[PDB]
Amino acid sequence: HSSGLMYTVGDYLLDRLHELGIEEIFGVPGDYNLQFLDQIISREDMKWIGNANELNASYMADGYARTKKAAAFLTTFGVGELSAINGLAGSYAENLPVVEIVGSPTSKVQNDGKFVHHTLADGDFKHFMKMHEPVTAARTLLTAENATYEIDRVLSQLLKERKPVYINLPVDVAAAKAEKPALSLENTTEQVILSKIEESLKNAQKPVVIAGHEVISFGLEKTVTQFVSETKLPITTLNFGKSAVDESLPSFLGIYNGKLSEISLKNFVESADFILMLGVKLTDSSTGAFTHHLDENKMISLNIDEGIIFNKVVEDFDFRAVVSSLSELKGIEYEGQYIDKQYEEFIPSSAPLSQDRLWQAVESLTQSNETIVAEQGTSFFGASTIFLKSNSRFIGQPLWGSIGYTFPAALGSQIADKESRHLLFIGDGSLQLTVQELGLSIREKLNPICFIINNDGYTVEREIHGPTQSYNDIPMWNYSKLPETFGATEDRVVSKIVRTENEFVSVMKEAQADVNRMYWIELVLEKEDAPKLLKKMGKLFAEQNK
Amino acid sequence: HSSGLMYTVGDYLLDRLHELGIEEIFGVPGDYNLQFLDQIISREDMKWIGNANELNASYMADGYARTKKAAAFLTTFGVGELSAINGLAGSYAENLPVVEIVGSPTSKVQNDGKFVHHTLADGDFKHFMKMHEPVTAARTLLTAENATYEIDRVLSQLLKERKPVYINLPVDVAAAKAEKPALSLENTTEQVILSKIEESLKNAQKPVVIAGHEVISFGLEKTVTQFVSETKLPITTLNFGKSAVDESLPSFLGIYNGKLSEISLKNFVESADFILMLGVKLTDSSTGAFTHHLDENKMISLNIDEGIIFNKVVEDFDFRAVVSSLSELKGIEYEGQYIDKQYEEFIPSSAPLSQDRLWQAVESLTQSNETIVAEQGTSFFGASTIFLKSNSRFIGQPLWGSIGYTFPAALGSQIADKESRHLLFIGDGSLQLTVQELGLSIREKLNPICFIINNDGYTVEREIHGPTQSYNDIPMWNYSKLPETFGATEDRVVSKIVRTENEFVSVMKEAQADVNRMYWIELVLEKEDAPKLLKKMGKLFAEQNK
Ligand SMILES: Cc1ncc(C[n+]2csc(CCOP(=O)(O)OP(=O)(O)O)c2C)c(N)n1
Ligand SMILES: Cc1ncc(C[n+]2csc(CCOP(=O)(O)OP(=O)(O)O)c2C)c(N)n1
Ligand SMILES: [Mg+2]
Ligand SMILES: [Mg+2]
Repeated sequence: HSSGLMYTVGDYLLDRLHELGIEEIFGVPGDYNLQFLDQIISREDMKWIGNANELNASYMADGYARTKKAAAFLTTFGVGELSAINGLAGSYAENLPVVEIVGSPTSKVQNDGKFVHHTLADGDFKHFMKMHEPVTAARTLLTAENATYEIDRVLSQLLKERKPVYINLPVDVAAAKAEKPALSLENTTEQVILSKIEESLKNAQKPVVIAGHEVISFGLEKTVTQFVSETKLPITTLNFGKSAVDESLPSFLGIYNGKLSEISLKNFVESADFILMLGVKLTDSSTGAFTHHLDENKMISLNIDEGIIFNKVVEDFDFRAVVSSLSELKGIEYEGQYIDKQYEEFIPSSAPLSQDRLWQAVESLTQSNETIVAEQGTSFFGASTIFLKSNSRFIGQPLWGSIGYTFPAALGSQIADKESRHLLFIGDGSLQLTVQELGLSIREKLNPICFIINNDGYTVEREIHGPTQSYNDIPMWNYSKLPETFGATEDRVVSKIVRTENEFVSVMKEAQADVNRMYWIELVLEKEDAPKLLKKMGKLFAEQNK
Repeated sequence: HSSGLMYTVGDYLLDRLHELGIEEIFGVPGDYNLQFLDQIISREDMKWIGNANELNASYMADGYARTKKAAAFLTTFGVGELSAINGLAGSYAENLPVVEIVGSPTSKVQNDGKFVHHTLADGDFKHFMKMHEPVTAARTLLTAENATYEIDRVLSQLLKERKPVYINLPVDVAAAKAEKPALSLENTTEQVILSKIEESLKNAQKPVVIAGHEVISFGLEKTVTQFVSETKLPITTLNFGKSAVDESLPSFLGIYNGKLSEISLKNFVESADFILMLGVKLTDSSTGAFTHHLDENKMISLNIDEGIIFNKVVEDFDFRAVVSSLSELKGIEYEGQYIDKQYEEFIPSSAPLSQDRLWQAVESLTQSNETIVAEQGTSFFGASTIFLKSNSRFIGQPLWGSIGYTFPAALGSQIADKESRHLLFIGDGSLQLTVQELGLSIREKLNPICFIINNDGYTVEREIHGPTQSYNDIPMWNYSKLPETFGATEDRVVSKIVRTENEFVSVMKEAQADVNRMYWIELVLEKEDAPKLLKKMGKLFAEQNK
């Protein structure tokens, strides 16, 4: 005790999760996990945060992982885990270190092949773990005898790859005896790679660094930011991995998005005589539909799974090790110019809100130490090109792209870092998939600033195909009235409807000033209105499907 | 004259769905399915009914299948299909004929291994179909060259087993040329079975029939009802398959649920000298936690996959064929007694609503031509033992048991049969998983009667374990205000809060009398209050988890 005044498998697991920095566990109870839940409740250093549904729990855990750099959620066998599998798939796709723990029937029930609830009534308790094979780095069915080694095996894999892992925990196994862990869970080619990077950087007249999502996966953002700061090297990111570095840096160019990039940025990146890519993956939504021009012959790329050193593929290295050794490199100093930064100002008028002006306003009015979360749709494509201020972060999901993700994810990330004010931009159509976590936000007294873009349906879809087709319409809810209906009082959530630029600036400033309440702001915009980037990208998506 | 002088694969699929009796398709759009969606919208013989999310779509299609006897829903590759997989799993477990169509990228994009949205950025477009293997009777990734062959193969499997099937439809393949279908979608073992059943019923002094969920799967309820009506044979069902026969039959005994059965029913079933089981599976929730006593030595059981004739296993037979020939059997009339019908007139008072009184009232007030839908929790436990009136049906999901299922499922079933008044009983905890389909119910102008049991959290869980544990609490929404907030007007949805027995009788009668609006009724019950059946199963589950 600070004042100076049987251990089980459940305790072992929770101890290991604590070691990973996890302070909150998400999910949904079921009879197959209640005993383990008791253990979570009893922890002084860990809080149960129950969700309305499992899909939302999985999304929330993903957002938490993006910020905390590890996460866990708990589901029940079959119905819980299968509800959550799309969330876990997104965590696999975008490489987030999420542990799913699945409570399962007792070892005896499983061995007896009983036709119990949440099964296919065939006596087989292994189907659902098999179904997770493509979306997990490691998976285990625990037994009393295997539990400590298996837990350590799968969580060690979480540490190695920062991809999701899966632990099936039978009821009787969680209560089984265990011994406390004795030890914590925590170079030639790597030195050759570093030497070639050093040589290349010092000989380059116009180097450029491109940072991506795998930097975020490993919590290497501050490391890369420090490296770029010290060396003055020009740096860009894709929108997949936005905020992999601090965007306030004088050498940060903007977001490279293939032919849809700002022209000076495009020209700079594509004329660089050496390119260092750190944790980047080139996807349709992050390359202007594969219209990038990045010359492999002038490139060293480093990824979790492999590196390419001027076309020579290598696999025998640790990504984290190499990236963290970059500031061992001395004497690198870029002495050239970057690109002209446009002056950021927003003066509101009484005009109705438009998409392009909205994102100009958000860019101006966003502060340091904030996290911007932006949903697939007009929100992602608008918010993705805003220059973030110092110590600010971004969460977007351009590879997996599962609409609805951002609402629970924003809440999870907000819980992970309560000192970073979260601003959520989510469309009406996307909010409808995951709205029920409003209850959690109220109960947990979270204070994010949430902007709901009511444009009367699926505007991004209208831009790709069928602008006046009925399937792009959705039932219109009274979005501003949701918090009240879900149990919020005025001292917890402030709700607003905003139609004009003046109203937007007033409410945004009001929200930013008032750090002790959540803001729920319904923005009204025209269905035909799309930000410039999406007007272009919509047609490229359409072309990709021809 | 005085002088003497483009049908496509998408069309083919939709024509086949029409053949199955499907008039509505559920789901959620995405760029990979929008062009196929145009084809649905253009159909005169079926309607697109867009959902808020895909999990709910899959639930809705399941409910539709239970009543319509076939169903389909449409998702987008990766994100849509994985969101829906828990619903499809439930359709597999409880054997409902649901077709999931997944719109996927063009074959060129798939063949090139492009890192496109809704993938793991590994160029592999086959992971998600593989993940469906354990929960689908058949599956296909269509090509232009195999499309009609594969559609017919998988839909023929749906007709054979009445289990869910899966069709991945690439954008370019749906638009590919096709020819209209040339053929329509379509022994001694069976004679021996029928002869042995006939013989056994002739020799029995006290036969009992047990009908189960596979009767519902094949749309054989009327067939079984007719057979039982003609022969006067005693019949029971489990709660798994409730309404597999019409419960208004003179020879219908009630629900057999192991040692939790009503005593005279239990005694009758367990002393029967011959047992004929039709489409039954014995599961924990449907056997009083495996406390049934059904002697295989006195039993012929018929299932879709298997028959057991006095311990002798048979496979080579058509379940539907055999059941449909039962009325051809001769000399099998039952001339004995059944069990006594207890009667008490329900007399309401001003007393606050309690669980056992609630279900007493519902039994007294339920009418012919209704479908009762009951969610896992106190609703299922209470509602499952109500005697249904003539031409009335029941939907519950005791094997898969995915809470939230029943709200979209009730709406889907209600769309499937507009002439059966659906009464939904769903708990507060469960409604929170799937509440967003309230928008669809308003748009489609459905008129179900919905009862939301507000008992301030997960009462069934409190009965299993941890009655005062915080994980059994949920954020309390203002449930009665949901329709207004989701855009309903008073000409569409009537919302009420009900606290007393008098209020309940008044509102239920009011609801039943007003066929032209939807009713949204918040029932207030105490968290500690459980129906008498649950006061028993609560413990049995707890024991099962020891
Ligand atoms: C789970 C899931 N279902 C469907 C899609 C396809 N999809 C992408 S964007 C989009 C529309 C989003 O609309 P909204 O949130 O209203 O954004 P807007 O463009 O109108 O601002 C849809 C349906 C998806 N990406 N994920
Ligand atoms: C998808 C899913 N998650 C979790 C469970 C476990 N579970 C079974 S019943 C139940 C509680 C349902 O509570 P409620 O709907 O409020 O019913 P009641 O209070 O009337 O018992 C839970 C969480 C489940 N069956 N399915
Ligand atoms: Mg919208
Ligand atoms: Mg409840």
